[PDB]
Amino acid sequence: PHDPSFTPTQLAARAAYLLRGNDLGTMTTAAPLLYPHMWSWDAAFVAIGLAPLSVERAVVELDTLLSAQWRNGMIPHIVFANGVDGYFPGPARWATATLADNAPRNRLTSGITQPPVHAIAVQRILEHARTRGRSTRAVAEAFLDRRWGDLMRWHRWLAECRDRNERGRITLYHGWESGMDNSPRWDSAYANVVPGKLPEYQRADNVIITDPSQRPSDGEYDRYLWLLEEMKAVRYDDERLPSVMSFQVEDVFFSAIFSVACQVLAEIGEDYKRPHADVKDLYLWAERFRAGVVETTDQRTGAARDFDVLAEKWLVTETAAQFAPLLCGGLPHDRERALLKLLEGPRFCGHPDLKYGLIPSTSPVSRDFRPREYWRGPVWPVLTWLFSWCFARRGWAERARLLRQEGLRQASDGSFAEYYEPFTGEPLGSMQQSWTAAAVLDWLG
Amino acid sequence: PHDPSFTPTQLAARAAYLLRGNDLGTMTTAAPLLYPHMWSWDAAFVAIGLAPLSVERAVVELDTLLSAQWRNGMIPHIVFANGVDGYFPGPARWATATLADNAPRNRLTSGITQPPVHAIAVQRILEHARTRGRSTRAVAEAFLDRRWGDLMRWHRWLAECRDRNERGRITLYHGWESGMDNSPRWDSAYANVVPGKLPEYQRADNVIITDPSQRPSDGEYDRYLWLLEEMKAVRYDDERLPSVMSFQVEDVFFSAIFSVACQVLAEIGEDYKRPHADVKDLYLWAERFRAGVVETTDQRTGAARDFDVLAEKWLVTETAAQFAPLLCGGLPHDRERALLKLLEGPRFCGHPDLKYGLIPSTSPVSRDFRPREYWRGPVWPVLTWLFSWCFARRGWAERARLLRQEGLRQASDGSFAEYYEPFTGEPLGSMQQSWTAAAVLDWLG
Amino acid sequence: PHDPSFTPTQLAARAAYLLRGNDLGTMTTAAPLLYPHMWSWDAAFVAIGLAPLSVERAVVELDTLLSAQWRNGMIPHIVFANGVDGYFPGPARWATATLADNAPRNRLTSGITQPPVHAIAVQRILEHARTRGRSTRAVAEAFLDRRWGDLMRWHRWLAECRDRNERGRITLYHGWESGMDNSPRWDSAYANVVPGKLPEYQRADNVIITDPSQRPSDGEYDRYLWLLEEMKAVRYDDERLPSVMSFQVEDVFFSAIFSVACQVLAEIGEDYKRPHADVKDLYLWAERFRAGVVETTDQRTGAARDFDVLAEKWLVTETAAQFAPLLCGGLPHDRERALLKLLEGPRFCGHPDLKYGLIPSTSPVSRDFRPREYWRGPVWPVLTWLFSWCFARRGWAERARLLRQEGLRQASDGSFAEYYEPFTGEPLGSMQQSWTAAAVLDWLG
Amino acid sequence: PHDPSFTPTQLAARAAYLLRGNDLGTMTTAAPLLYPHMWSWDAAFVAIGLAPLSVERAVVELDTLLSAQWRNGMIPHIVFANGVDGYFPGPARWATATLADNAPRNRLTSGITQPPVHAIAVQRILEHARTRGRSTRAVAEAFLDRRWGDLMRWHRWLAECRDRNERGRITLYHGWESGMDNSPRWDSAYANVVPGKLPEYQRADNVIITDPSQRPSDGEYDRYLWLLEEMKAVRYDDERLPSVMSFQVEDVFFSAIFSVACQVLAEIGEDYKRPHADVKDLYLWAERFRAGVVETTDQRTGAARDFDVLAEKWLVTETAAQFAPLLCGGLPHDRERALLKLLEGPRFCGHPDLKYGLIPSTSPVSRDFRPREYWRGPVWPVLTWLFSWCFARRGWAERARLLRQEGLRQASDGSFAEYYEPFTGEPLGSMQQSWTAAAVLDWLG
Repeated sequence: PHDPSFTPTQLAARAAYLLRGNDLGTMTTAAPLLYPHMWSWDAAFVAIGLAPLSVERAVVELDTLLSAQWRNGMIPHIVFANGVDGYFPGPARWATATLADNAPRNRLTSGITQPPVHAIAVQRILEHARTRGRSTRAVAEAFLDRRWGDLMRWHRWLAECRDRNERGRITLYHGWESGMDNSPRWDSAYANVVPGKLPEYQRADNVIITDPSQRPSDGEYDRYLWLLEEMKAVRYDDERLPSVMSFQVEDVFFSAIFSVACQVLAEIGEDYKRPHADVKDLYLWAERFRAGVVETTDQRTGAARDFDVLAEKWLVTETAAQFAPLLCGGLPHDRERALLKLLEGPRFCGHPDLKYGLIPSTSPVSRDFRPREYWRGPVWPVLTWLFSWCFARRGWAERARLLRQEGLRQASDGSFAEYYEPFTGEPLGSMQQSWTAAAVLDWLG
Repeated sequence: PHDPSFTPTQLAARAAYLLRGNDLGTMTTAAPLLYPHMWSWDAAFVAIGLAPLSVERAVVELDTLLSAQWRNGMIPHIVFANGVDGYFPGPARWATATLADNAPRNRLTSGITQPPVHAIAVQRILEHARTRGRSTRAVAEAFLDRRWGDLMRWHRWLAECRDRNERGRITLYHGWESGMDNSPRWDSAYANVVPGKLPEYQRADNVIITDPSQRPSDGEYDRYLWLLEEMKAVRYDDERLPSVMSFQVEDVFFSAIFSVACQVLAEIGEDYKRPHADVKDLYLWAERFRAGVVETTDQRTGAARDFDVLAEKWLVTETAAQFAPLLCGGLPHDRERALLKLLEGPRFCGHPDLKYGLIPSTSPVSRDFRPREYWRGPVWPVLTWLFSWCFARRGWAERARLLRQEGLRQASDGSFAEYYEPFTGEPLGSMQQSWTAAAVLDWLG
Repeated sequence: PHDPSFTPTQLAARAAYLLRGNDLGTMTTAAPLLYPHMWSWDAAFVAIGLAPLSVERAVVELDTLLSAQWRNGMIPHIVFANGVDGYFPGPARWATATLADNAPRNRLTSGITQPPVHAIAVQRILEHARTRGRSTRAVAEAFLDRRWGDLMRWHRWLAECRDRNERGRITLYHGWESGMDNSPRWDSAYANVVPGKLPEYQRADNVIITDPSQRPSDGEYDRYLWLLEEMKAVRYDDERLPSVMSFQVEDVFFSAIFSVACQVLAEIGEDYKRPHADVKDLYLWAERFRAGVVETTDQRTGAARDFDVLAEKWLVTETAAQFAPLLCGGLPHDRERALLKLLEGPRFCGHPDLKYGLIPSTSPVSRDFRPREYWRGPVWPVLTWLFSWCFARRGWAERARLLRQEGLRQASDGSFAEYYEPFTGEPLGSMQQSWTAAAVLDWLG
Repeated sequence: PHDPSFTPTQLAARAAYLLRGNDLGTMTTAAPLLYPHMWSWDAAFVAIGLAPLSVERAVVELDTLLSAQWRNGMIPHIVFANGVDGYFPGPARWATATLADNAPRNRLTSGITQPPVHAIAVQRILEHARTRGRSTRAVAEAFLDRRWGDLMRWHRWLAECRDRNERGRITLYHGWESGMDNSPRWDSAYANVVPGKLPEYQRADNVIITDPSQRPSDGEYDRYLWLLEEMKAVRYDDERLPSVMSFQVEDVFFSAIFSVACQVLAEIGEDYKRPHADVKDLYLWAERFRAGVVETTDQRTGAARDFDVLAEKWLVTETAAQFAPLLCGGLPHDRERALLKLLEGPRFCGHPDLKYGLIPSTSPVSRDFRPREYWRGPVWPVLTWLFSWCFARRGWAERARLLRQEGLRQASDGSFAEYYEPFTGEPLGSMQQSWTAAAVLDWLG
């Protein structure tokens, strides 16, 4: 009672206990009840969390996700578990099995995508496997043999179909594809989404998380579900989405993640003697999306802007996505120093009221800030992990260390919360969130 | 490859991952394949290993075991999982559901018992729960309310039915009840077991562990299975076993564990205001079995002897069971110093060829020693844990620390082996043995 | 900023750095400025803290202390550093070199004693040395050869000269001898000390600790210095002190430490083949002082009382010394359970306002409690260490572990404070106190 | 006995204990007896090791070194301790106090230089200080105010006086200036050093390290001492050395360290608002020396070569200095991949007989390899630390982590050896070497 925190070994043990408890067999749910299916960028982080425990099972997680990849290369953001209820929109609402020519056979999936963090998970699996000896290296190398082509098709689909004009930024047709559902980034684009006759429905998410301050509103869900109707009406056809979708944004954070993932996968390709044409393409996309991210940036602070394709307007908001260029590099030296000063100062990690020195999803000084409300304020362990790993890859060893130290202190309550209140540290969202346990497992070493 | 060992956090994580992987829902198998059911003293150690992870689930493990308790108080040594094959002798061979008047309804179990380590697990659960706050203490205290009477009936059955002459030692009717199946302790008693017409059978254990040097022989299994026929013939009736069983031994290690468990449970009873008559009975049995253990001891070395009830002979062997009096106390000061010198010297932990400073199941200098063969030599993590915990309770803080340190070094390969070769450290028996993971989880803290 | 605490490795490093920094060469000061000499109790703890760093230097610390032993066996509580001032009363005020027939040659010392924790340090040195191999064992064994007789003379002087009536309690002639200078324990005895013509003096301690709330009062110092005058008047003659001293108390905490120390030293004597007559005397004294401690205890609560020899009155106070019997054993079962309830309850470790679950030097509910004032309330790491070590020796592994855990949490600020405010955790007294660093070093392992 | 290794907390404690024990007051000796003075490179590492213990004392170490800076900016490689003998060549042999116009007043020093690792120490001090709060930041900032000009003069002297032709490489006039005294790197240049009438001398180093296999030969010492005679003949005059010195080499490893140090110091200059002209000069030198290092490299393997200025010949050897470009960056992508293959392959860290996955000072497959002989083969913790820190700065987090992990495993014997035998792990050179303790302290965090 005097201190409810766990020791590092207790916390590592509890994190692994959680991850195995969320394992259905060949896929791990993103949470026990709120997200009782496989999500795409959660599955990448689950593979990272499993890599210290079982390289074999980490590989199985990515194999299961890639078995659900669409014919055109798209990795969908949900792979539904057989016979599992409690989540809306479920398979019947997406109707991809009926409508989508490119949907997989004998997997049920959603019809939209999510960020390409998967190459980062492959790198972590390979790094663990190389420390474990010959039969474990064999498992990881066989996975590359089996799935290199699928990973290439995934990156190629993003580069060719969501960057049709070769601008070096990824277009999204749903805010859910950003992974930051209700981020202030998307409010002005969502204001221009006007539902027609929306088939009636009842939410499931707020039966599980009943505190309305922690989840998006009914009005937001109506817009989320209407965008599904627009996609269904064109049978999820990539060629038709630009003509019909009421939501078309370039997501600069997704773009920077893609730049990093292309560079990571290219290095893997060189190391494991994959086809040279693939490696060349990966390095070309890495630089294209780095340049595309940098082109969005504020001339004074270096902050990255999203772009509303329909309104033809830069989207200026004060969220963690502004720090996209720190992930992929490319800023002039002087502007990157400015951007780091913004990150470390009183609008973000240096805000005086924060319990931990961590990055809030929205700046506490922004008028959009809401300290409990999903992506409008709370501190997300998954983002702490991504920033710390990317910062270490920039060579910023001490910055990465500080994020990991603060992230472990926050996570030491053992709640493995989805997100945390930035001022009080109260755990929010789902407890026992898989990618929060995965962050801890990767950090503790 | 240069060092295949895991860090403490990696090892804690892997141990917890294992324990959750062996969880069928409400019972944890003793191993994945070799022991694919609940065993009684493994279940106690599983509860100890779960206590740092989930006090609720640790309590469930003991509830499941106690739901299989026999009408007369006996906790049987196996609770079979529904529909699970691969282990022999299974429920059909025991026939307790058909034959045994005292067997439980709607659980399938074996018809023999195992050591009463369960009170130790209850103590560890209570100690964890008191560090975790009010609702967790409530869970552990509700378990006491629900199961105190069952635990008393278990201890009472041992004291009244397996110590009918109030000698302060527990009589066994099968070597499997000692937990040390093929220990040299039992060879001379087993030589006086002569099977009649033994119904034919085929072993399952050595389909999984195929190296014949690691498991008991066919001849030993024939005697193990014949004792079952003798029990079935009298329908497992406690009153008839002395008249018919070809194997009747007083087990001094089981007796010392019972002395400790009675003292532990009595202290729990005082702390949680259980009935005074129960606490009195528990302290009386604690002293009775302490005295019964001491009465067996060698006048020079203090080593404890088992007793063959049929032959009316002391059984003098050089195994770890000799150190029974160190667990429960009671030796005169000079003889306990002698016994510690035997433990620490070249016949046991001080043997010059041992890889780790740990207690071999049989002395390496004994003619009975076999370095691979189950209880005839190998080092068992479960015994390391029991000795270390009991030594700490004696006040021997440094001795307990040394066993824990050496036990963690041995376990750092992450195999969670059932037992280890004493000279090479090669993992033997089943890998991913639940009570080895539980030892590690309890130690690492 | 966000977390001013140190990691275990940083804290262990800083603790060792401190201890080496307070080393004058062959003696370690108790603190850098407040206590710029060798104190007897502190030197034993310093040796414990040095044992994980250098067995050789740990031995040197005890050799230096024992080289200052008086001719009659008394270990004096201060061994002054050559040429060092800044402490009062210094050697000119004691005048033991000119007056005390039993004072050592070529060392300046005080003329009173302090608790015999030294045997505990010898045990910790031996335990470390046995893990370090042959050459290091040889160092520790040579120390035993060289100093066993001096240790016997120390224990024999306490037993024969400070327990002249064989009551099994140690008589003190100065509250400084208790180690707890201004403890409420001694108030009613000090109330009967009426100074005569007291040679003038200026305090030095409160030039260093200037906050008057943290140190004894001027009136208290006048009594401390008056007792020195009474001892000087009879030339520190043991046979004359009972006739002249205005302060004569039996210290039950000192008595319990002596019981423990005799038992510890007797076990060392058996293990290292010291003379049987010495070992027998040590076991006799251990039992005599265990019994003397038990004789002081309240028959309901077990709380131990001091005794005012002049007033022939039990001293009933609410301080940590009440728990003396927990250190040495001997209480009836029911009485010890009651005393443990008192320790863990709302008058001591369970008090709801304490920052840490640690033992305050005076109960916060006592009218005598002062949260800043030396031994009248603050939490002392040296006592946390002594209780935790003695509790582990009793077999109370979890109680010992909780004290160590809370003590490390309190110490993680790296101040190595002499004592801490019980509610706020503010560091008080001298910073960089050697026995606080020593406790941390021994704990972290 | 069974495991002579220390735990992380024990090792950190012992490392700090060592560093304080080698402290003379305001300077730390490089080792207790072999190197009983302040060395320049070692003093930077000592400051790194002191930074987690005391930012104030870490600053003092660099202040003492910089107080011995020559008038022209040169930091000499030895600052002698007052009155200390036991080292040769001592100050009487150098005669810099009488001959060297640029030598400092009130400090005795050598007359040659050593690598500019000092900026790296300043960065580590600042990083620690920023985690410690206001008063500690003020200490580190006051040091920057006081010493920024001296650090600039040090870098400017290297850039202008040891790179007179603006080739981006540092010229050495003594192999002692490289830090790698008997490296195979310098053999062909030393072969052209023919001593004249050399004033007689007796070595002191091999009175302390008596094993001749671990130290340079007598013939090598004659060349080392002859070079001193040549420098003394021209009164250590910078402008005259090119005309007279028989040894003139461009040291690519020293050059790469200088590039890194300039970049590090430039970033500090920006963060702490130092003059823009200084920051610009630092970035210019960082690029100049990065380019000079790259110009030495094999166009297939990336391996860096030294250059013999007198012979006008690239020096092709198989030592750890070949990996200079990995420290500073600048290689084309394909060439750096080749150089990393060389580092990780069977000629260096991948050699199958190495006990640890660490960088030997000379390749074990080189005909020059000698496994015991100083820089001709052994593994040096100081280099492990420098490579791991520079690798982390490159963004190679896992490579840096593997070096730290293996370095800690090697160091866990607690010898703090100067270097280790690459196959057996035997500690060699001086024990209690300060920069080995410093590496351990920085690593353990």
